[PDB]
Amino acid sequence: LVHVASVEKGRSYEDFQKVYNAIALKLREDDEYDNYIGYGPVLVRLAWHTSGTWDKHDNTGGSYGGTYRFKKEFNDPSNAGLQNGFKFLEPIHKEFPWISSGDLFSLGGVTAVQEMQGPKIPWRCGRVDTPEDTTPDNGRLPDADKDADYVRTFFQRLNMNDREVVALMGAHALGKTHLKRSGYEGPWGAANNVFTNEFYLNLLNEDWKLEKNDANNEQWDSKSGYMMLPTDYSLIQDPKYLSIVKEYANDQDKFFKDFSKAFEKLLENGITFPKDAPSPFIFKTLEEQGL
Ligand code: HEM
Repeated sequence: LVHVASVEKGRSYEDFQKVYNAIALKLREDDEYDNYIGYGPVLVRLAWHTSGTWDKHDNTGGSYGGTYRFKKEFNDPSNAGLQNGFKFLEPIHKEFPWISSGDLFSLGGVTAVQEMQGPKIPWRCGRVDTPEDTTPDNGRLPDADKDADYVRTFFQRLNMNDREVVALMGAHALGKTHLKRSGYEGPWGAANNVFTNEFYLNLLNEDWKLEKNDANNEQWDSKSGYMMLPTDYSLIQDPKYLSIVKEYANDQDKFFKDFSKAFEKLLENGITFPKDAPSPFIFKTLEEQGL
């Protein structure tokens, strides 16, 4: 099935910058969430999980249809906690009812990365809501207790290569694991609502110990109070991933550029953009606008 991007009728860059801005202003205002981490990280994760159900083999799932709004997908155990991002976006959608669900979930992620001082992420509009029966089944998002071979094979289904995977995983600088949500507990670093390459630095430089958490799952822990999932740790066990981790630990701009590309790509898998579609938008941050 082909999903052709269809611009919300009559809308242009300024309309979507207004949505961006409303997201960004609420991100600033609603700062208490998650022990003052704020909603940035969970909005990034929402964008990823709504996009990461995609299957390149048959174009099922993906960001286009905004299917997270249906109960099968919002109740996926893999999505536990993302309801907080959805609830955040609800008043945004009420103010701007013309935006599609897929466009809003993906734009939330872009807006969060940028407002957290991450790279600019070009973003294209035109996702169109699809019906409840187009919601992908549970089980397409990745397990965390696995090794590098798992990770590499997993991401082939999203058409991501080693560099794209390692770049995307850098988003694990953000937020934290929550025991009741995933069976893992703890942040990955200190700067968890500012977008930086800290994930890579911590992987290489902390002294990690393989421990069991209070849900009886193994995770890697440091004396600084940070953690890594087994799938995170796999990025330094595998020599191909390790090289790339070292690259990003040593070049913040390179990480930014590669993350931006990979994240846009993730958010756009499955969508066909007509030849005469608008160019991707690059939204100004609130800071850049003086707001
Ligand atoms: C092998 C792939 C991955 C696995 C197994 C994985 C697993 C996890 C787990 C278990 C959590 C903790 C959920 C919780 O307890 O709240 C988490 C959080 C998160 N992940 Fe992933 N993840 C992967 C890839 C990614 C990618 C590709 C991105 C986005 C580019 C991403 C962004 C996030 C963010 C931002 C959080 C923090 C959420 C919060 O603080 O609420 N993850 N991930």
